[PDB]
Amino acid sequence: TGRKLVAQVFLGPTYYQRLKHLVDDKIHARARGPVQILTRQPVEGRSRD
DNA sequence: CACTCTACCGATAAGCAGACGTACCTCTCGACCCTGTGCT
Repeated sequence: TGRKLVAQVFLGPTYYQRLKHLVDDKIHARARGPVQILTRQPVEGRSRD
């Protein structure tokens, strides 16, 4: 709205860090796929479905 | 028929050992030996 905020903001430069935790590295979904040979249950791990 | 010395099955603890330990998730990195015996 271009309107002047009622509160005054604490604004300034701050040193931030990008961390090795990226959402796309973590997002995982399984419907069906590989199973363990012995127990025949879904295998472990995002990387292996 | 008053005694006190050993037999008992009891209980006592005793030291023993053996037995247990949040959840779910991501990734990387490394994985026998020793000696008989035929080959050439």
